[PDB]
Amino acid sequence: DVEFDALLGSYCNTLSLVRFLELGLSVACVCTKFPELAYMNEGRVQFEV
Amino acid sequence: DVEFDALLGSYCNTLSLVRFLELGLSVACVCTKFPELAYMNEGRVQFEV
Repeated sequence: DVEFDALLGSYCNTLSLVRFLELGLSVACVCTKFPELAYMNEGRVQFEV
Repeated sequence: DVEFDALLGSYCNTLSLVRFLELGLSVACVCTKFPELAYMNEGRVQFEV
């Protein structure tokens, strides 16, 4: 008598990464990284027409 | 805690200046400059058919 229990394969997954600069919705924003946002209070962006 | 509040930008526009001459309306009129319209009394154009 011989009886075994095999393992016939093991399948993994590749997590995928989106950059958000690589997509189309990035046109809709002017991104600038401001490292002092944490140290800030109130931002103003002023207009004259 | 060090804080600030920033002016993050200032935007202006350009008031755009149109000339009656770059138009298609100007084909519907003969335009002449007549600095003495002030001193005129009655102008007349006369026709013969």
